[PDB]
Amino acid sequence: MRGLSRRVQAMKPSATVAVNAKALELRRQGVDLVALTAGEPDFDTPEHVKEAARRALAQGKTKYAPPAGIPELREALAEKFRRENGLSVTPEETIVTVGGSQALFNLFQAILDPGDEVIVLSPYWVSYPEMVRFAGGVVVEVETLPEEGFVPDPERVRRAITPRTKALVVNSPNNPTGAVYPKEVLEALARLAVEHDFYLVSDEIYEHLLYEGEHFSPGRVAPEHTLTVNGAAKAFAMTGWRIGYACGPKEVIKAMASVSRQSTTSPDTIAQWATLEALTNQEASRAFVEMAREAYRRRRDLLLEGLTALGLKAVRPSGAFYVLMDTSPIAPDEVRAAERLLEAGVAVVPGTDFAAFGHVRLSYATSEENLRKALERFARVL
Amino acid sequence: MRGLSRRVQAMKPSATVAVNAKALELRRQGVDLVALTAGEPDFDTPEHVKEAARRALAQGKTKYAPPAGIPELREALAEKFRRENGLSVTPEETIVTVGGSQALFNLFQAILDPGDEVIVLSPYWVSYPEMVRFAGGVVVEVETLPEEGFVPDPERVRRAITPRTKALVVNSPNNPTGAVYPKEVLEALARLAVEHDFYLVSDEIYEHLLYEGEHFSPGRVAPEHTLTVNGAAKAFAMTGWRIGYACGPKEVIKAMASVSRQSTTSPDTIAQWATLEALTNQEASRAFVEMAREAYRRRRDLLLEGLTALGLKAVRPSGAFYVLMDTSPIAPDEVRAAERLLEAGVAVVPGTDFAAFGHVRLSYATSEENLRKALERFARVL
Ligand SMILES: Cc1ncc(COP(=O)(O)O)c(CN[C@@H](CC(=O)O)C(=O)O)c1O
Ligand SMILES: Cc1ncc(COP(=O)(O)O)c(CN[C@@H](CC(=O)O)C(=O)O)c1O
Repeated sequence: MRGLSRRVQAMKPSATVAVNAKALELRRQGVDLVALTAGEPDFDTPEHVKEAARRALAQGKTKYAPPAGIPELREALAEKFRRENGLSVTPEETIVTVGGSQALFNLFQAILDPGDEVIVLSPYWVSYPEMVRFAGGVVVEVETLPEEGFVPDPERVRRAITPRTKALVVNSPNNPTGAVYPKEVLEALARLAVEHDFYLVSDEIYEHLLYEGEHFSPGRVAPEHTLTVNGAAKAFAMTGWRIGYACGPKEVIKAMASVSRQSTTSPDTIAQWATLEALTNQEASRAFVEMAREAYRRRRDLLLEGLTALGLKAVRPSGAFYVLMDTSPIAPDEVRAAERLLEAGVAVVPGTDFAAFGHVRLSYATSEENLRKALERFARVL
Repeated sequence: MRGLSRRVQAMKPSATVAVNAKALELRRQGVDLVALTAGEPDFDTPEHVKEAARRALAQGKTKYAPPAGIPELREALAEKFRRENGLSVTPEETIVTVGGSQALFNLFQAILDPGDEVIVLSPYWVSYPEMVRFAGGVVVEVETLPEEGFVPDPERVRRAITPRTKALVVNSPNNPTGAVYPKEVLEALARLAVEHDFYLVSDEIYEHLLYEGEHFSPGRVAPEHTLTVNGAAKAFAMTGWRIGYACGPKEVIKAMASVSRQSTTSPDTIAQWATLEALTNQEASRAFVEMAREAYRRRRDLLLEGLTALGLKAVRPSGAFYVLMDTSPIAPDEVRAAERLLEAGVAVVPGTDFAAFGHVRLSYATSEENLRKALERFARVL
């Protein structure tokens, strides 16, 4: 007979894309609308990357690549994790995927069985629960508080661990909070994975957008249980290039590669050779990370001063380019707050799907002029 | 707690990997061996397509695209399916995917519920059975015969249908047979679909590499039951660009896009604009296609005369760029034959995984000088 599978029918939308869409329906239809949505840098990919791409095009590098990625990228990846993150990884333990999104999707398919519990910390990125449910697993949430700086307490994590616990997902720097978890917390969370035998999944894609504090990889402390997910998307503004990477135990990496062969075969060969340039032309890429980071700090400090002056509450971020704002003064519910803000002229993402109620997500990957218009209209809706 | 998923533990090992671990150790030896194992054109991506990618870079089209593909590509796709295939689809009934591979994966993931049966025709492309068993479905293989020219008998297909049949996959021009299905046969298969109510999955990625016959799309006959898969891979020598596309009922096409967001998000943006060039610039593309098709023709006949001349049987191909040669004179089986050929300095793919037993797959997408060099070496083992 005909009809769609249950697994695809049970899946809910994503406001993180349903808002950016809508904004354009209305903005392509006119209307001065300031957007504070968006999960990508306003910057365009560094020029040294664009040329590495053109060189590949000219060298005729347009052929099929191995499901785990070109050998050269896999070697530059091991070197990246080793020097930047201090992870003892060989090239066999690295994999190139179609964005970090696919590094998370292929992992869940190669590790989850129906009924397997996955602990996700709220607020969390919209896709985590969806990627878990699609694979057959069940989502176990463990809340982190605004008054804790949105930093999880391993005690509370420990209390969620049942015998069905297959994986734990940690993401630092975090979306949507903007929190940077300290070495001790990530280290405590890894100990728990080693003691209660489960996988620790670490999404570190915002690694280089760090203002204060330092980035730590829990993989140092638990290499046989940790799968470190990352990608070129946030760091070098290559969102549309679809290039992510992950490292972990040889058996899980090889299982993730099998799924790839089955699905995408392997990531676009041009984008791979271009990413090799971002990882191996250190002095030109660093100047890129430095430029963007100072421009994001400036954007953050300016947003925060204006929020505080308007009487709005928001926990100060240390990474990423997101801000969770308590919509308490605007409306009795984040969904209603967004409605009122949209009328007022500003697009923003409701925190309902992030299991961040009474909150909204503002992104500062836009110019300081737009941030001012938004602080202007926020003062209008009051 | 830890360990891989049931679906990954249950994947069947590859036999082509056993031979294509033995080749590379003759290669690492330094042994000069030509390879008729090519699953991709030998021609590079035409300059107009390359220019387009260079322009998209310069235009700074390096950001997120819709999960279903850029609006501009779905419009052209709608146009390509109508003008080139007789399929009356709308841009809403089209989808851009990371290769033709992903169009097929997302599909089985959007229609198969555990236990659902999918009828496959053998010899079959290695990945079909694997993608069906990954969504919990079961493979029901029906055999197409050499004595019958690898064209499916609708009656033999009608007998395998049960109340649990959800899909049927036809592939014409075929991999690995090269056969092209006559309009009459394709209509009979699309009558079964409509009659017993089930999806018909038609893989047409080898559409323009046809040397004799006429390419018919059964979707033209059973529009509500057919999902048509295609790609830029073979036609425009764009295998490493990773672009594919499909068309079918809006219900399935919408579910497939749901599976994309939660996994790959959307295919590379640069590679999407290049495809828009290959598809809209009809004058330049038509020229690459006809020039290449004529190259394949000459190379095919070059091969076919030699085998007959050597007494090696192979059912003459009318599409794609593959040949199935009966390996009885070489050795007791496909695998033993292939290893025996490796020692004579040729590298071929065993039909084992294709469920083309006793046969070996040759690929004529390589120079004519290598075709003559392979031909001489065969003779040596005969
Ligand atoms: C926390 C987190 N992890 C992974 C990704 C996926 O990145 P790639 O697939 O692009 O490499 C993201 C990405 N993106 C934005 C926009 C979106 O909805 O994808 C966001 O989360 O707002 C994030 O954060
Ligand atoms: C019949 C058939 N359908 C789909 C594909 C895959 O297409 P793309 O991902 O390239 O667009 C194939 C393709 N290709 C080769 C090599 C491979 O592993 O992708 C093959 O089948 O041997 C075929 O035949």
